[PDB]
Amino acid sequence: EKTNLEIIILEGTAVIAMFFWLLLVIILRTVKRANGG
Amino acid sequence: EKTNLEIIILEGTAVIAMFFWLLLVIILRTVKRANGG
Amino acid sequence: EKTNLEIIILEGTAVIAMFFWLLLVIILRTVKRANGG
Repeated sequence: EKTNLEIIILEGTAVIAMFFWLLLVIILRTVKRANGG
Repeated sequence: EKTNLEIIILEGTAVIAMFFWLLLVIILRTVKRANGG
Repeated sequence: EKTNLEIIILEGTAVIAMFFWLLLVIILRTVKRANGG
């Protein structure tokens, strides 16, 4: 019943921290893939 | 050793709740992008 | 304060186990989509 609390902070921080990563990942990839002509 | 249990419900609910979201997200986008001609 | 520890193993194993899956998923799709000419 208590663990649930962690499930909320984990479920959110999970999909959250992920998006944050996949975000800077797409940006870094979008940039590196823009140094060409 | 016990926390693991939560890791199973979290690991699953994590990738699960995620797909569920990205799912209704692609559907809502696929629909809104289908109201045109 | 302690739960955090699990948040580290969960947050990582979360985005980790995920990539691992989406990985073998893209590979299987990349392969099946390579048996053609």
